[PDB]
Amino acid sequence: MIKQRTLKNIIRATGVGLHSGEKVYLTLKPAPVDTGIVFSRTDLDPVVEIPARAENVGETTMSTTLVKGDVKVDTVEHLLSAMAGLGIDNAYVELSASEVPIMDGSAGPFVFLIQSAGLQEQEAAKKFIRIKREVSVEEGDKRAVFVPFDGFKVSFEIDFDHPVFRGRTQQASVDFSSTSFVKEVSRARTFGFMRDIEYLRSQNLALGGSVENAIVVDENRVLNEDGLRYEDEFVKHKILDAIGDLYLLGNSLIGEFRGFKSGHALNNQLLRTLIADKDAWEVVTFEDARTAPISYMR
Ligand SMILES: Nc1ccc(C#CC#Cc2ccc(C(=O)N[C@@H](Cc3cnc[nH]3)C(=O)NO)cc2)cc1
Ligand SMILES: [Zn+2]
Ligand SMILES: [Zn+2]
Ligand SMILES: [Zn+2]
Repeated sequence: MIKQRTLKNIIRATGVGLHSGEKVYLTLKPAPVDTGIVFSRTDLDPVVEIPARAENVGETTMSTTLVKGDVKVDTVEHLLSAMAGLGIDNAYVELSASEVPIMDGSAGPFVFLIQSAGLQEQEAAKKFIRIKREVSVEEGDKRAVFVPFDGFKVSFEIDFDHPVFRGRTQQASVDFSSTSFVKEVSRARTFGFMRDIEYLRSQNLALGGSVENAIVVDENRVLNEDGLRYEDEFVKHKILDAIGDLYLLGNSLIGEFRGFKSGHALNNQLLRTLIADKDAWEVVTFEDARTAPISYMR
């Protein structure tokens, strides 16, 4: 059978919050079967735990934020993307502050931490959510869709008209049958438009942001000296973001996500909308791994 997995060891890193600029301690820990991913604010007294589930998502304007009452964990998407890509079912994530460290702006440092901690197979069947019927949400010209697919695929299109984006592909469709999340998606850095970053900074926001953790573009050029890690790094990051947001379903997906200029808000709306309609999905397991359309071989 395809088994659930967790980490073999506890592992740690430090960084700064993108929004807050606040130095933060991060800890990843193994967790028992059927735990899912659980975030814990260890700085608070008492310690506050927030399961990484769609129903716990609060604000989604800049990043995906988990909330429990007045307590938040901000910017969970890049870490969750790594958890999803490596097929980690169960883990505890401890934080000393209200935001996951931005690290290098991608999911790479988290893939690094997870792989370094080691992967532990557990004695329980891994559960998958299979899309049975196409479900969509939109807001204006933005659209997010789940489509049935015998495997796992993420497609995305962005549509920027700024000169800096002219001629760029602005589209990608990744079938993970033959694409490596680690090698071809995970290291895609977040990006920001200079005008927007200036506005945030003017309000004392985005304090942790720098060219060392984000691709910065003005109307016309990429400001980063070294260019891009992937030729299509911008759309690859949108795909990364979607994979992280999608993992709030609590299980790996058998199906396709299609995004069109979509963001965390639409992503979460899509999740809640899917979850609510029981005719559009089912939970499946695989007693024989070679019968599965998906593989988390390592
Ligand atoms: N000298 C100097 C100093 C500081 C800086 C800087 C900076 C920065 C930044 C920044 C802020 C917000 C975002 C963000 O919203 N990115 C989105 C996705 C997204 C949404 N809209 C655009 N992108 C995202 O990846 N969410 O997961 C990303 C980056 C630059 C130069
Ligand atoms: Zn423009
Ligand atoms: Zn992102
Ligand atoms: Zn909703």
